[PDB]
Amino acid sequence: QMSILEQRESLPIYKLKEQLVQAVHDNQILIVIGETGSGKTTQITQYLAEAGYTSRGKIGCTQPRRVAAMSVAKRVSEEFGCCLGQEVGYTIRFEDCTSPETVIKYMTDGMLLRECLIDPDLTQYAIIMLDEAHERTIHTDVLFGLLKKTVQKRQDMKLIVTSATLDAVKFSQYFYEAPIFTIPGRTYPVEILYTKEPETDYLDASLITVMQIHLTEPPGDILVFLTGQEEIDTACEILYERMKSLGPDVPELIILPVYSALPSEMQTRIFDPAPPGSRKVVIATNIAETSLTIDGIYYVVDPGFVKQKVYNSKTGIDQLVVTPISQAQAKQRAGRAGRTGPGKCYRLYTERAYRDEMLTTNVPEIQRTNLASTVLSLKAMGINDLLSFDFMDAPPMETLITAMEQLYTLGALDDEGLLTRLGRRMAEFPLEPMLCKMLIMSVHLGCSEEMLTIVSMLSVQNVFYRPKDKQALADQKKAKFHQTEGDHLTLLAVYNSWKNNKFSNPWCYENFIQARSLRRAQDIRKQMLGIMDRHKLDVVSCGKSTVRVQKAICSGFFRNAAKKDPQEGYRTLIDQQVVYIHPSSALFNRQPEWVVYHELVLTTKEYMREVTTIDPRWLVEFAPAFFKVSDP
Ligand SMILES: Nc1ncnc2c1ncn2[C@@H]1O[C@H](COP(=O)(O)OP(=O)(O)O)[C@@H](O)[C@H]1O
Ligand SMILES: [Mg+2]
Repeated sequence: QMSILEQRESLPIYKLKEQLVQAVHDNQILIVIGETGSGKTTQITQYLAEAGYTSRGKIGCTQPRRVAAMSVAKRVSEEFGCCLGQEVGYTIRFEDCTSPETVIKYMTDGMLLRECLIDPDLTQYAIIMLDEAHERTIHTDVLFGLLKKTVQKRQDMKLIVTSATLDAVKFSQYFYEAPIFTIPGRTYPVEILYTKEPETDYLDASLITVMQIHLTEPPGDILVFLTGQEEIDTACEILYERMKSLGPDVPELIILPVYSALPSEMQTRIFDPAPPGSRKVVIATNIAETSLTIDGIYYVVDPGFVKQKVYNSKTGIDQLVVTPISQAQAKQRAGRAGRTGPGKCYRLYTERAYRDEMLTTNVPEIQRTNLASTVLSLKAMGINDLLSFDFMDAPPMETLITAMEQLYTLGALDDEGLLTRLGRRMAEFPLEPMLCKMLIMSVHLGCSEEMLTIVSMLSVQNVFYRPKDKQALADQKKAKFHQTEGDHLTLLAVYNSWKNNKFSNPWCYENFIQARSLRRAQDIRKQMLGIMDRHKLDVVSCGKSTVRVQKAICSGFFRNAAKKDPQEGYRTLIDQQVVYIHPSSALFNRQPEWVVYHELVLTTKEYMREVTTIDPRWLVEFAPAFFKVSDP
């Protein structure tokens, strides 16, 4: 098959096209409600560009995730009839696919937030579309407050807020009782199937269900909800092996992973219809709940888990953890099987577990995460009265205080809670405050050439290639890069030996390093170097004096200091928690007295990820505010 125009005119939103453009015309702020797949993200931009709003400025539309922003900009450029990056483009952290021609721009919420820092009145935009607002992320909640302020100054601007939920009433009341525009649409019955007893391994259960659906259920594609990439990559390998084990007579199952770090060629495959006699299985994360819309899906497999940030209010530390979904999310997952016809949802949990063991809705991200980055962004925009900031769902006053005192000990805020030269310099980088700090400190410590590489290597995933077939051999290849001082300097050694071997792809194959990842680090480095140069921050090498690198790391990650326990593992300096060096660490067979880790990862044990050896003396030297027992 059907032409792009026929596909576009088949969408539920098409029936309300003229009435939608008139509503935008008549109202400064409009709340748009419609079920997922009605065409809000992809058509609202196009309708208003056609109405002529692009003559006044850009039409910007936020997306919560990378794959969402890239996919919708690719589709909309095919529908618009242009090059991707020309009239229609996207902006993600470290990838700006826009140009002087761009009139429709899809960007992550974090990217629009970074634009507010530079231009608080968003004068470049005629229309701001806060999309997928029901997902309620820190960046979305921050953008509501910022745009509430913008709408007052910019009388010419148009603000469209979308929702796939009746949480539109809260958004309407928030935005001066703004009108609500409803896109009616057909929702079909979904047969919800629960397990009689819980499952030991939800991964196994998902695979068994997928094969049972594929072999015994009428045609329709399958959507599987998993928690991350490692888990998705594994599920795909086993499913492929298991399907191969059935023999050549068996009908084809097209196994399609979906996650943030996916090559764009892999991203387009998930939207192609299956050939006749074949079936698709899309193995995705919670991106597939609302952000991505795949046609032909009639079956959903739901293990009931999601990876989400949990916060400790006492210690001020947040962490990504695998927890059950809210009841609202279970309904969203099930609904994906009832978009184009009746479907089935296989819940890999009991009816009792749904009814009792599940929260109605989850707590907004702003009330279950560390606010240091948020507070730093707000202080950089001149927003010092944090109590005066109009949040839709206010974080606890204790959290805003915790966030303030952390930036203080970092040296971003002074005694009067105002930004310092450090804080200002830190705010110029799209990185988390502990990463900014160590980059700005490396300028003073004379190792910014090294820190630019380390910050970049830490901003990429999957640096080392470790196939399931060649695991022992991979580990032998990785050990050749192992530095006595730790993981951060091992990451610098990988990049420098790649650079010295003239950025060779065959060198990467030989050494089991992932060339795509080093090429991404090189790109991030080029961009970070650009900021240093604009702000005249000196780029100096430490030569062989790598202790300077260690001091710089410590100056930013002192909160993550740990001491070796004489019996088992390490005890964190902050809450005296038992933490462990992971078997993949350069320090695994040389565990020092004191370390600093990049992040904590919860698997079987609480593991420290990216560990560097420190002198405990540096804690007093680089974080003196962070101490008690200071007088007689
Ligand atoms: N790359 C893509 N990204 C997003 N949607 C796509 C893509 N390719 C095709 N589509 C189609 O676009 C249609 C319209 O969806 P969309 O505008 O995202 O709706 P809504 O925002 O209301 O959920 C969907 O039916 C989907 O299959
Ligand atoms: Mg959408």
